[PDB]
Amino acid sequence: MNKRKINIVLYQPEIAQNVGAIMRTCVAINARLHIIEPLGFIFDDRHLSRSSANEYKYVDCIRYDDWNDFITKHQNITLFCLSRYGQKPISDFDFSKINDNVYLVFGKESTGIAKPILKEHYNTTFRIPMISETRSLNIANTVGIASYEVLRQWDYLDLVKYETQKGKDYILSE
Amino acid sequence: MNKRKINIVLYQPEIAQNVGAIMRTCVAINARLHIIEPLGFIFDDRHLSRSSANEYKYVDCIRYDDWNDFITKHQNITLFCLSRYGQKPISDFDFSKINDNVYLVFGKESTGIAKPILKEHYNTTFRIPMISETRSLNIANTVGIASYEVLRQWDYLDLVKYETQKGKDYILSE
Repeated sequence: MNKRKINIVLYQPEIAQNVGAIMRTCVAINARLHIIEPLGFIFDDRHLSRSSANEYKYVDCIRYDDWNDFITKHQNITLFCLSRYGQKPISDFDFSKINDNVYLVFGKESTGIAKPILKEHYNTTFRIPMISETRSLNIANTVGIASYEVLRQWDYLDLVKYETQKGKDYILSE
Repeated sequence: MNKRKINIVLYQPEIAQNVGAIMRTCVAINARLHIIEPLGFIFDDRHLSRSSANEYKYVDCIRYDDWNDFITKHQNITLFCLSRYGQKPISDFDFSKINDNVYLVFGKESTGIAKPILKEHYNTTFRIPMISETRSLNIANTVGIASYEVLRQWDYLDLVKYETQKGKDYILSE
């Protein structure tokens, strides 16, 4: 059986707009979203509707009281953690070896993931290459870049990869 | 010499927030940003500051009166165009063959790129795989996913791919 599934873990996100955009990405690729309290914003439809393009309503989402709660429920799992100080790009890990849940962990836009977690998981920390250390990407865009690298190595699972003949002879004619 | 450069082309973007986020991505990877009028918003520091995290100030950006203006200045270049109806994923084109400007073209969040452009460039149209056609990603997130696929095939050019020994023995100790 296929047991391959993208799991996105957000460690104490601050910004409603970022969580909303991530929800929209998670719906698009059928990922599971794990959110670890506390949050910097009010978690409801009012604050997540616009940034999620209404995908708040359909996202597969689990909330946890704190890190300990999440770890308690996920014993002996590998976490791939995004850091400024991550050893190498995510494209350098071999995900074709894995037929299981993969967990991509993203921290607060301000200061990333707690140092004790990175230390614990230093061997599976990844970075997104940029021109320098004064540079940054929006956290929502990083969830997309990291997710689609794992998805490429899985041949995009059951996502729709190719245009039908309906599409092509529509554009190359009508 | 290296002539490899990411060029992002935005065809009549509607939303200031999207252009701002793209500017931030362009600065992070040293891409050139080509913007084609008309725009759905006021193009100034006031509307682009927050969404760009102030990267508006440093982005390498060129503006064009319309499509004809852009094409006039870019005769016989290949355009890789994002479409819902794109033939295959961007990871299926071989960019390792190219030592030149690559042009990734993105249309308005509402209705994508003008049909006559897609028809003209149907052979180099790409899609971002998703679970179905009712699904969508934010345009800014698509610029990141597409850019970093080309960058992976170029071994990330001169972006910073690896942590120094300063970083590692900082975390694995201090």
